[PDB]
Amino acid sequence: QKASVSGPNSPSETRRERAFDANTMTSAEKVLCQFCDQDPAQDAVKTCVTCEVSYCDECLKATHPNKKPFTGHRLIEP
Ligand SMILES: [Zn+2]
Ligand SMILES: [Zn+2]
Repeated sequence: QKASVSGPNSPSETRRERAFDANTMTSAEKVLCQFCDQDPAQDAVKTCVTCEVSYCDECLKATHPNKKPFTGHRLIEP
């Protein structure tokens, strides 16, 4: 002899964290991919000196379609 109801409490105790500071050295940021247009864009982990512009991976994949190891364009000198 007892009662039992379904659908217990569920208080949304979730939180977030947003920020928008200037360009500062923290760990892994670097310049933003100019070709990107995500807004925010994707970090540019590449830089083609010949193109004179810094790009990311994805972009580099479309713009610089290389099948490795590096038979495509050029990058930051050694
Ligand atoms: Zn990009
Ligand atoms: Zn290039």
